[PDB]
Amino acid sequence: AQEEEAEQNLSELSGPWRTVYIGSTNPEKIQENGPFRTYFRELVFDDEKGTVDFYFSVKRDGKWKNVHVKATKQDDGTYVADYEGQNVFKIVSLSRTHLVAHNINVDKHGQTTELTELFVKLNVEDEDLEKFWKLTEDKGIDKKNVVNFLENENHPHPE
Amino acid sequence: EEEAEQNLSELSGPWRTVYIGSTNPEKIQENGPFRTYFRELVFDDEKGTVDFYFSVKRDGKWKNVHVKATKQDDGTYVADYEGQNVFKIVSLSRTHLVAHNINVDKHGQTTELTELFVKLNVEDEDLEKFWKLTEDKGIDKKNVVNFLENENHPH
Ligand SMILES: C=C[C@H](C)CCCC(C)(C)O
Ligand SMILES: C=C[C@@H](O)CCCCC
Repeated sequence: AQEEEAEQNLSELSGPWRTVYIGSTNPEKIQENGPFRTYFRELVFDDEKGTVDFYFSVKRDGKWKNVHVKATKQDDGTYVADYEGQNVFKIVSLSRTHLVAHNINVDKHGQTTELTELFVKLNVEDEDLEKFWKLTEDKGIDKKNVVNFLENENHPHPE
Repeated sequence: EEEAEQNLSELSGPWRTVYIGSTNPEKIQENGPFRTYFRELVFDDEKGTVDFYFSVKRDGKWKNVHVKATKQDDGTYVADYEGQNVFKIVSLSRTHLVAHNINVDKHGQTTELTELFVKLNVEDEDLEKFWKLTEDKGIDKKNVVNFLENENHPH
């Protein structure tokens, strides 16, 4: 018998995530205009379908692009996805606030690049949201006069 | 199992805007002066100040702004930005900030705003795990990009 099945419940970790660091065996991939110079926005984990949806932004040819990638889990425990080639992604460390991952990418020219990354989650607690809504109500502010800055197209550019 | 000692200055660092509400919608609409995307906050217990770093779009473009608020005896803070402001912290912890701001502009018009901000926390052990994995893969330190500081200092 090899290893045994892993009880996986990551649905909980879905939400807004941000890129902290990304390292690469090939600097070109993460330098300005590189395909893996990715600013994460959101991650959605589905435990039933065994997938992870990645939502991030990348600058290409002087233009900003919003990308959506779907990764599928394997018996291996790793995830596979198509993006600037084929990718095999492993979650090395994971908690309610951080994710440390390792990714192997093989581009259309058979070139292999290994990347490491650290992402952090932007956690918004129910207790704090309640405090905000009560205060907002106390000041007579209408719900329609509240702006969501976490999920909004019009935002600053990191570069 | 250990946690850093609690210090007001320990709250300093990258912060992000979640929600901002206004009694006057125009102040937070596109090109409004209070449609502020936070970058960093620096708290100074000694001086009784809070330095705000944020970005706001004006005339079609993003501007990086810095504002220094000074604490009063009653615990509230005062700051100069698009008129006079009196800022009150309603709730504050290692991960969140809920505040109420009263603004009176150059025309004597009063606007009250509410906001919810969250801190981006990067733990020591998580950074160590990242660097260990990075060295395990033979990746040179110069081949690592800090995305967080890029977002904290946009253009
Ligand atoms: C360490 C992660 C790299 C930087 C991004 C890979 C994202 C994916 C899943 C689309 O291949
Ligand atoms: C006066 C300083 C500003 O950063 C206050 C922003 C208040 C948002 C509710």
